[PDB]
Amino acid sequence: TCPFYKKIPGTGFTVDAFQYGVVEGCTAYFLTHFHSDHYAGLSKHFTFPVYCSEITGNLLKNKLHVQEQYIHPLPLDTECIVNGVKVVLLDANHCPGAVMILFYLPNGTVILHTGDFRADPSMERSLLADQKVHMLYLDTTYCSPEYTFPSQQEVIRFAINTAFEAVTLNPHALVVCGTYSIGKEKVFLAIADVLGSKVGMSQEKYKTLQCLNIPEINSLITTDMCSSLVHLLPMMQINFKGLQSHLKKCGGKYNQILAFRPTGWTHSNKFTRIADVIPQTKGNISIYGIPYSEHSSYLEMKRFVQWLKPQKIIPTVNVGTWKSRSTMEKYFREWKLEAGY
Ligand code: NI
Repeated sequence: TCPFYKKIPGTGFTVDAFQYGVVEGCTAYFLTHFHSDHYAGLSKHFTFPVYCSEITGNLLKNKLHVQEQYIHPLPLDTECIVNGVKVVLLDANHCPGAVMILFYLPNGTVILHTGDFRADPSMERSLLADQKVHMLYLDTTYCSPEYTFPSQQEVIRFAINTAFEAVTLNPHALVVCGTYSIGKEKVFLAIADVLGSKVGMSQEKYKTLQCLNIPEINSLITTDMCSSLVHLLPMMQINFKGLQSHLKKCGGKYNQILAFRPTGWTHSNKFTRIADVIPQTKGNISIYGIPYSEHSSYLEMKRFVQWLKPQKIIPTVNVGTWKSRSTMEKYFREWKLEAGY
């Protein structure tokens, strides 16, 4: 049965609620982004209206074979009417095609559902600025002050400089980047660009990337591994055994691997600066864990909420334990008292 925090009151709407069968009284199902915990349940047999971004709708059609007649893509930053309710989709600064949803309820309440997001000051100048929000359904993934990480830009600087140094020192080194879902494409695209290479990957991953409207993509990715010195692999294969095996397969073209695992947060964040990150090494294989996050840090989340001044907050992440719920509720009260709303 669908949890309350996926239901939008005063409407026929649910958000990211595809794994509960037919939800009683749901007339339209919204999907914020194409990550499996959120799309779980969709397939070619789905026959209710799905509302989403253009990019999300490309993925639904091509990867999950959802029939076109039930996909309703909406433009961003545009007031649209769905089953008689005004809605707007806003960029969530998460993975490609990820949105936040503004609902303008018939009785005058305004509700923001962030989906998954990485809050940014740039959001303070979208259509959010123009009216009051009463209820906020918030991505609280990293809602605790221990969760600090660098900007995306510092993390990509570190990766580019690391890769460029290594390959310039040894032109027979291969760079490998791990992936398991869409998101974090900048990691592998920036490394390939500095090295003057295309990124090589499986046919299934190339298919996924071709749905994302990234400019000049035919110029940056390929399925011809032999012509590429930056290879993408499943995140599970980013370990010494899996990488030793891969290196075998390249037929003596390469004699060293430098690999990157983009994680979100890891406890080496509470001690070490990005400048100071070092790899795990075994033989001719090294592995860097880099803290490339597509969710808000604690400080970014705090700033956004203190800007928005919602009357009520509903967390959507970490809701399963009383200890987490109590922690989060204590931070929301602090933020409210400090800012004065
Ligand atoms: Ni996500």
